[PDB]
Amino acid sequence: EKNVSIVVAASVLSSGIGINGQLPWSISEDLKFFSKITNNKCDSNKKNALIMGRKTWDSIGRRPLKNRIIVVISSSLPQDEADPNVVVFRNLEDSIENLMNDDSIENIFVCGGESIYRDALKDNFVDRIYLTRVALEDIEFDTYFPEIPETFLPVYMSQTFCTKNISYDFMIFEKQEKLKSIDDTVDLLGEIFGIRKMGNRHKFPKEEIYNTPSIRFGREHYEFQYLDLLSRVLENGAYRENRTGISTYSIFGQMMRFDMRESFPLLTTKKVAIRSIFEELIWFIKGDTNGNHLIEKKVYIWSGNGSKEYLERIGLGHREENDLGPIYGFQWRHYNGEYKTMHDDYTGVGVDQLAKLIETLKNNPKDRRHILTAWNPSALSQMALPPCHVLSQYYVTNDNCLSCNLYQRSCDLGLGSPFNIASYAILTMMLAQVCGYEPGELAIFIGDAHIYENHLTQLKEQLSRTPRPFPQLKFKRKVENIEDFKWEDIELIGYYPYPTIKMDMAV
Amino acid sequence: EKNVSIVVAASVLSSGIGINGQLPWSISEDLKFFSKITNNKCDSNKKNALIMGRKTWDSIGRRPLKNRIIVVISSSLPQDEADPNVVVFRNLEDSIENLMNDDSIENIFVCGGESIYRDALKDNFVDRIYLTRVALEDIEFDTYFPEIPETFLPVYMSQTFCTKNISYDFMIFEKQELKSIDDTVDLLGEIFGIRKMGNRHKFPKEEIYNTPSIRFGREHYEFQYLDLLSRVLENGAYRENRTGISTYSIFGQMMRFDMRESFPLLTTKKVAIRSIFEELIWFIKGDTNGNHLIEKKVYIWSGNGSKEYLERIGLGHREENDLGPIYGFQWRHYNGEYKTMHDDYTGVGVDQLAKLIETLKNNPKDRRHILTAWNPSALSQMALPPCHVLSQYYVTNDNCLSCNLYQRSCDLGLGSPFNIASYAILTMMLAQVCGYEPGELAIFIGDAHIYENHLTQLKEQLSRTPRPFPQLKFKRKVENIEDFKWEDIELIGYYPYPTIKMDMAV
Ligand SMILES: NC(=O)C1=CN([C@@H]2O[C@H](COP(=O)(O)OP(=O)(O)OC[C@H]3O[C@@H](n4cnc5c(N)ncnc54)[C@H](OP(=O)(O)O)[C@@H]3O)[C@@H](O)[C@H]2O)C=CC1
Ligand SMILES: NC(=O)C1=CN([C@@H]2O[C@H](COP(=O)(O)OP(=O)(O)OC[C@H]3O[C@@H](n4cnc5c(N)ncnc54)[C@H](OP(=O)(O)O)[C@@H]3O)[C@@H](O)[C@H]2O)C=CC1
Ligand SMILES: Nc1nc2[nH]cc(Cc3ccc(C(=O)Nc4cc(C(=O)O)ccc4CC(=O)O)cc3)c2c(=O)[nH]1
Ligand SMILES: Nc1nc2[nH]cc(Cc3ccc(C(=O)Nc4cc(C(=O)O)ccc4CC(=O)O)cc3)c2c(=O)[nH]1
Ligand SMILES: CN(Cc1cnc2nc(N)nc(N)c2n1)c1ccc(C(=O)N[C@@H](CCC(=O)O)C(=O)O)cc1
Ligand SMILES: CN(Cc1cnc2nc(N)nc(N)c2n1)c1ccc(C(=O)N[C@@H](CCC(=O)O)C(=O)O)cc1
Ligand SMILES: O=c1[nH]c(=O)n([C@H]2C[C@H](O)[C@@H](COP(=O)(O)O)O2)cc1F
Ligand SMILES: O=c1[nH]c(=O)n([C@H]2C[C@H](O)[C@@H](COP(=O)(O)O)O2)cc1F
Repeated sequence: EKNVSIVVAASVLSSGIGINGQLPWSISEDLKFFSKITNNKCDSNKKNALIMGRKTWDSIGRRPLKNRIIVVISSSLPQDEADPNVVVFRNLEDSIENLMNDDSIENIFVCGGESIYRDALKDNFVDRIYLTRVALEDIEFDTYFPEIPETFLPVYMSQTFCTKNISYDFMIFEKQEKLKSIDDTVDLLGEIFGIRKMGNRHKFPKEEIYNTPSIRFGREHYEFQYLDLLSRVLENGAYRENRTGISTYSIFGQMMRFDMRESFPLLTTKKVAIRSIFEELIWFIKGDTNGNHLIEKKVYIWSGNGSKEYLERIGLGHREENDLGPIYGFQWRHYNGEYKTMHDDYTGVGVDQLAKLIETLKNNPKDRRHILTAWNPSALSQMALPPCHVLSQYYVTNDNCLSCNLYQRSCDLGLGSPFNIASYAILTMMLAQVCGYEPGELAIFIGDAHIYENHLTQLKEQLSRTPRPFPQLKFKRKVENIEDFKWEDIELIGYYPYPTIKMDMAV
Repeated sequence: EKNVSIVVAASVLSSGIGINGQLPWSISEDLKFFSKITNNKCDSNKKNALIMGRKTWDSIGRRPLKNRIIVVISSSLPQDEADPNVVVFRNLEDSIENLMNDDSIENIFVCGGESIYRDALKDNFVDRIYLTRVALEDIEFDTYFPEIPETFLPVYMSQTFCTKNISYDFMIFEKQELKSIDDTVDLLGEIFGIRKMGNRHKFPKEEIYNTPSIRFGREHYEFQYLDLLSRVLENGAYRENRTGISTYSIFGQMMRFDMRESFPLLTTKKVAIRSIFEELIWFIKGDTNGNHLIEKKVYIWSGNGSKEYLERIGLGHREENDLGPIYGFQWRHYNGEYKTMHDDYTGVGVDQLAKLIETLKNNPKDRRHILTAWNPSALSQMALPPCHVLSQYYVTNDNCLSCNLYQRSCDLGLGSPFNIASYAILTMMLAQVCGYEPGELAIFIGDAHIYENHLTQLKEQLSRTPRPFPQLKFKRKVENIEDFKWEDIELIGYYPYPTIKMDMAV
């Protein structure tokens, strides 16, 4: 008995693997993965066997692979014994003569197109699947990878990588069949001390609220940094009241990291309105607090906090309909500026923090003070809503990459959080291009991480969806000033999300 | 064959376990731990055997323990067969008749004082040690727990618990004698070099990992700081800064601390707790006069407040130690027109700390309890921009006050141990004035760095296995938060390692 694994690279939705006798793409890093995963062995005096079909054998030029024995399944190829690195069998069952015989073969790999993939799964020969999901779906396929049967469970999902603006990840599927004393001692201490033991205040989420719970040790995909935060809130969130009529389940002190070098952290478990995120971000940068400029561009996310009824409730009945007051983008461009109304001209007033940030980022990159704040206690009472994303710090690595850290005092995990993840990712990328750097990492530190109680059935639905590789975000042109970005200048490549989920905002 | 474990509660330094035929302390949670750890079994038709010496058998009243069979080692006690829950053997060697025979016993526990402990380790009978370190050392002991032999390695260290202002933790010692996922991740790390984010956050090597045998049981929250040191030494990029001393820096790190059952004061190094407090009360009082700290023998702000340093950053018009509007001037007089350190600022600016205290008790579930120090209109007037920039506070449902701090730049050698204790005390002060209890402390860090002249020092600190945190209690209740004094603070059970000298980069 030995191991039999499948190596395959299929598209993310339709699981396409080929077209016209060749691959639908050209990803060199994926081929290197095929090389290292099929050459990985222990016994130096043994080799691995790679089973493939005839049409696949033709697609690789009918030439052997170094240090590996290729097994071709064909009904016509002559069983020539001249080449010891290439052997031909008449059927897939007989080809698996390496389990009970031929001790020179250590591991077995299946990689031979739809015919061999489907027959290897139907006849129950495969123990493990190495899947490379490619984010390409509006192209033509003629051979597909069969749907993974229910007997397999995912145990690993890598981060999203990029090659020629093509997103792809790497997954491992295992076939289900059926320290030791440290966990017991911790459980006993949790019975003695109830809430006195901090571990009992941060309980690990139950399987029923854990997204794809079979992936236990391989939660590398950074969308899990958000999905696992939802699970931790559903498990430990305290039922609390707030200024709105809608209570939340809240915990305090959480973080989540995202990579921006090889992907863009736009959630795939739900179709996120990327256009509204951008139009809000450019709305901040331009220094604008007029809420009508977003409604004029069909962006209604700031309508609730800018109605005549809401403004009179918080004591701002003297303002216009959508006069949100000095908020994000007024502390960015005119910090400590005497705010009047949304119609006045504030050019030159206040401290232009964003400009000083951009100028400092290229003139002194290793400076430890690249900070953009929005918490002005002298102007909180004039704001329609105090800042949620309060403070952000920026950092230039040695390889000329721009990372970003954000502190968020209050995080609506249902609506605001997916917006804040993408918004500050775009902002860092904008700052990276204007300063001549590359995107780095994104860390978001959260204070009051909460779920509104009317989002429970929606967020539980979102947790039932296994994530997909992140898309790519590229800029079409180089701008001279950061205020010059437009929505047409943004290209979103390879975004194949799950259907959108409607959730109401608590005003 | 079955398992043989030792259960013991010894003091933190001298490993004392008894005095005059009784325990040196009275910790009820420790007895429950002994109860649950000796009753833990699988087979319902089997019992666990507790081996003890005669003097220990007398100390527990010579009465049996429920659901367990007690084995007494004595040379005089009669081998009475009347009680089946109490059996007597003449020596510890003969007593181990439960391993290869007598299948009714599942697990074996040794817990019988110094005489049995020392012979159980000398004759090499013990597979595991359950140690309860108690932070009591200036009392009298007469029986000690023998030094743990080198064949045992720690595999678990719990958080610090508190009982009657007594700190104690729980450790597990073991005697040294997925599958395909780790390989696939390594291969991806060879294909993509620094393109894979995992390679930018490499796990620290064993040579720089504090107590590396504790792999799955790093519960003690001092590891939240020691492991941050390890991550910097592994991935820190050599970078220059405004000082002449370069650092190894990483970006985006955090560490949590408990304040309910302990106080996060580092034990791997004797931290100057008095200087931390006098600086914190100096902030609360709204003071920027750097002489008031030197008058109280606190020299931490001397480097950033000298005539030479102030002229260099363009503040030569200030007095010697006039640090300018810094911490405690943005707390009490935010956006206030700063003049000098001698002027009267009563009533000017926005008093954030006062508004914070009033909001914490009048509206605890409010999500806006924020105390900021980053004022871009006054950065040029400051002798040093704020490192601990923003802090947020949170009132739990059980009336506990937690704290979140964002720190833009963190000197892990000097500033970090100060910032951990400083914001812990501040949260406790806010908790008493508002009528709550201390909760949790989370510190989010931007530029977490180590100065290159701290390398041999911090590597020395990583060689020390941590000890349970001390306790911090206030002797009296104050009416206003500014009224705290150093005499009002009682530090209980602080037994740290010797201090480590490190120079500050000006
Ligand atoms: N993305 C990826 O990971 C991979 C993609 N591909 C792509 O898939 C395409 C090729 O795959 P595909 O079209 O399905 O053809 P196959 O690679 O599956 O090969 C099929 C051939 O194998 C022989 N064969 C298959 N089944 C049997 C059987 N039950 N008994 C005897 N002989 C059998 C036959 O050869 P004969 O004519 O001699 O009878 C048959 O024509 C290409 O585009 C290729 O690039 C291929 C491998 C991997
Ligand atoms: N903190 C903790 O976890 C614990 C603390 N303790 C404390 O320790 C103290 C008691 O320990 P200690 O003073 O060392 O006494 P012991 O509990 O170790 O008991 C010793 C007695 O056991 C018998 N005995 C010991 N060794 C042998 C041997 N090799 N052969 C035959 N008989 C033997 C002898 O009794 P005999 O005279 O009959 O021959 C001896 O006097 C108490 O204060 C107790 O409270 C005890 C247990 C746990
Ligand atoms: N309580 C509270 N008050 C707040 N005031 C201001 C904000 C910011 C904000 C306000 C509204 C939204 C919003 O509707 N988003 C949205 C989310 C999803 C989804 O992600 O499922 C899908 C579609 C949309 C709308 C669209 O279609 O564009 C997002 C962000 C805010 C908040 O989030 N919560
Ligand atoms: N670069 C830089 N600039 C900064 N400006 C202001 C600070 C705050 C600060 C300034 C100085 C210290 C300091 O000397 N601490 C200290 C540490 C140990 C030890 O823990 O081994 C032992 C003794 C002491 C002194 C004592 O004896 O009290 C601590 C904190 C700061 C900084 O830390 N770094
Ligand atoms: C059967 N086949 C089609 C093909 C293409 N991409 C895939 N990608 C994946 N993830 N899995 C597969 N089974 C797979 N198969 C192959 C097999 C080997 C090579 C190949 O050229 N292998 C060289 C790769 C050289 C390299 O660039 O380092 C090797 O050393 O094995 C190409 C296509
Ligand atoms: C031998 N001995 C001394 C003693 C005291 N503290 C210790 N503490 C530790 N960590 N380990 C020991 N071996 C230990 N031994 C004992 C043993 C049992 C009880 C005892 O009363 N046990 C009850 C405890 C009841 C409880 O409070 O729940 C039980 O159910 O086991 C007291 C002292
Ligand atoms: O960017 C935002 N992110 C966010 O999470 N919220 C949510 C958090 C919370 O539900 C509400 C803020 O109300 P409060 O100040 O009371 O926490 O808005 C709002 C934003 F504008
Ligand atoms: O409370 C403090 N914590 C801290 O870590 N520093 C260190 C961080 C850094 O080593 C230096 C500030 O230099 P910079 O302004 O370049 O960050 O002070 C200073 C404090 F006052």
